[PDB]
Amino acid sequence: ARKETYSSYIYKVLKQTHPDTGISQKSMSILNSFVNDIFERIATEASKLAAYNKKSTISAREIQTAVRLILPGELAKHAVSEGTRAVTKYSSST
DNA sequence: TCGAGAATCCCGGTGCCGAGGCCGCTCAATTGGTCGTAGACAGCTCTAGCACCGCTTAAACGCACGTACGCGCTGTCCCCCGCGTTTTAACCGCCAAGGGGATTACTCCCTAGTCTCCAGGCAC
Repeated sequence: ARKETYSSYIYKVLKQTHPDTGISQKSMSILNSFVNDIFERIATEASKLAAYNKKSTISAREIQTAVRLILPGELAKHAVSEGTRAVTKYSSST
């Protein structure tokens, strides 16, 4: 039995950015609630936008428009930068 | 003063464009035998709240200086406001080009299902 969390990945990216910093468990649960909340926000907005575009699939175009909707524009263009980086580094399926 | 004739108040007739009804219809609503799958109950434990109080213990209740300022009055002072006047572009009608919205669908391409092998992940 387990509960799905992202404390290991948060600690990994935090030590990757700055290894000389720590984080307690209460703030870890707060950030886990935060990432589940924004995942719920983006997923429901993408489902709304897919149902509005007469298309019952989820591509990356709806996610791009959804992160252009709810995120601010500097974070929106940084998010499309990170997303294009993720697709271009994932497409090399060798 | 009578009477005929013109003006007006009130009653009756008529456009008129939006609400209401209708024929044709055509891709969905109904029912169905089946079929993998949610799910409701139950032993059984285990685990989190509740009460009593052992033992302390800061903190609220409430009353007393005192002065800062909320409410009201008085004077100030000026800035939108009613109004007049001049300007001006909005609305409407109309002429005109054309450009994306809508609808059809096919190969292709990406996914549901399938089994198979392996590396993540909170617990010891």
